[PDB]
Amino acid sequence: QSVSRAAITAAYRRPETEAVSMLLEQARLPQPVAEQAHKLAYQLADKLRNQKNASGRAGMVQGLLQEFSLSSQEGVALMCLAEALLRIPDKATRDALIRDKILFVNAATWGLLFASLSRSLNRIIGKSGEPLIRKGVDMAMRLMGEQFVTGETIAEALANARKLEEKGFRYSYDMLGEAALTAADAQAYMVSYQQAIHAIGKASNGRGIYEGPGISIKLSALHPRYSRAQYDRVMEELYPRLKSLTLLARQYDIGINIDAEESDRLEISLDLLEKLCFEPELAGWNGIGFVIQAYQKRCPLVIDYLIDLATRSRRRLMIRLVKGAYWDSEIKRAQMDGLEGYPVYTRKVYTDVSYLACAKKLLAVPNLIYPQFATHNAHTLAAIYQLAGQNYYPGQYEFQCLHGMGEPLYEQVTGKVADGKLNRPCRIYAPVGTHETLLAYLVRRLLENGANTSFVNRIADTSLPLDELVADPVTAVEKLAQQEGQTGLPHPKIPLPRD
Ligand SMILES: Cc1cc2nc3c(=O)[nH]c(=O)nc-3n(C[C@H](O)[C@H](O)[C@H](O)COP(=O)(O)OP(=O)(O)OC[C@H]3O[C@@H](n4cnc5c(N)ncnc54)[C@H](O)[C@@H]3O)c2cc1C
Repeated sequence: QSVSRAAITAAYRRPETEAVSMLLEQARLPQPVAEQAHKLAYQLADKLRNQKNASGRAGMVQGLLQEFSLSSQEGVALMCLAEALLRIPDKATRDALIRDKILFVNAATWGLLFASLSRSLNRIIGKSGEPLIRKGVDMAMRLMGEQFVTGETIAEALANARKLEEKGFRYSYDMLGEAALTAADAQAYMVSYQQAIHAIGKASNGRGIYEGPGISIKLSALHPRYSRAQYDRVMEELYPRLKSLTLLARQYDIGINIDAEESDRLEISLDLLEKLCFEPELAGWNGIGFVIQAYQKRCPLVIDYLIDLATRSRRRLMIRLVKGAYWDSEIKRAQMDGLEGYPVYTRKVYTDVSYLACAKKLLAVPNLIYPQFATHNAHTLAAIYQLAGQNYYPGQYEFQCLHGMGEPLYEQVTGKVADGKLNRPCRIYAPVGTHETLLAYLVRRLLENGANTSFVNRIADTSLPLDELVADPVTAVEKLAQQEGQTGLPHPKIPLPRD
């Protein structure tokens, strides 16, 4: 192994105290930068929460819960009466009714401002059995999944691109589908990716890899049973498909991004990337993209490897820095394999520290890397905005977000400074497909949106103060260290697998 590759292997399951301790000073924002990041993060998060005046309205609500000393159920019933009184057309009639004589239809709506289904479920299940549950799972998947899908076909998705592209957004299209089980499956995914590249490239129409749309692909879609595939067959069979797609993307001058999947496939994806970057037909072209996951202990070591690879292959790599989408499965997998540790962090704040440390490493080498900072977290965004320094230029970096999740944050970000935006570009990850391809992606979105550790979940909790929401992760880690006795202890509820 090379020096940078050997270091990656050594860090695979590095103990968490050691890994967090090493990243802390690399992630620490200088005090004036930290202060600017805090103010911007607070600002962004405030406008998020309080679009349509969510907090101010809630404030006026609780204020009247005090003056009259009433309960929540008491307040709602009062509003229903108040609403019915305001529907009396003439004020003299309304006042005379209040003075002399002294319904809940919209009580549910007012309640938003302030059991027997188990019987129906037990009854329905026993009668209809597994085929019923199977349809309900399919129906729920489609209904919850619609918000995350941009179109059923690439033509439909592309036809919708102008609205946000004219506001300064960019796109990366993903033909949904992954973990091909059979040779036919992987062949179908290959054809779907090829069709998409032709369509995206014609829409791009020469706009290039920065301003114009690109495509995102999953290696597991291009090789049957990728999860256990051996190096020899991957190089013989997957790599020609990856090369073919990348050459076609180059002909249209669109970016082609290799998504990151489960941690035990990191090594083989680096081998594929290494071979790809030295193809003569890709010489002098900078459209190859690659995702790295900051929740992995190997991430900073992968960056050192990628920096060396960009130098040796004489290109600028497009690198999407993410936290990671597979955390729940990674924990379970490691616990089942009984190894020495985890390949991912076990406290969410450590992943945040890793992301900031990695972001600094990426921003330091603008000749070698175009960083693409994927996040829906207002603090993460504000930190990167300050860490990138004075004198932004469009080709320095971009943000990225998922369709159906990013819009309210990035509406403050992409666009003109005169319109109150930050004037930084954001590329929207745009899934494309029908219900038959949606399941795995939707499940990962449910885990992301439903976790009480997720920014998108915490910002919707109006009982959590803004300052806690955008708290600096390095300071959070030091506070834990002072309380617990050392830096970087694992999550108390996630012991090592051999325990
Ligand atoms: C445009 C885009 C493309 C992406 N592409 C990929 C990809 O190819 N591969 C991939 O794996 N991910 C990818 N992601 C990331 C993933 O889908 C989530 O969107 C992302 O991790 C959420 O981070 P956030 O900063 O928006 O949220 P935050 O809420 O600040 O962070 C949430 C993340 O913290 C991590 N986490 C949660 N709990 C713990 C814990 N107890 N210990 C340690 N870490 C924890 C998880 O990574 C979780 O997603 C992409 C994201 C975007 C926006």
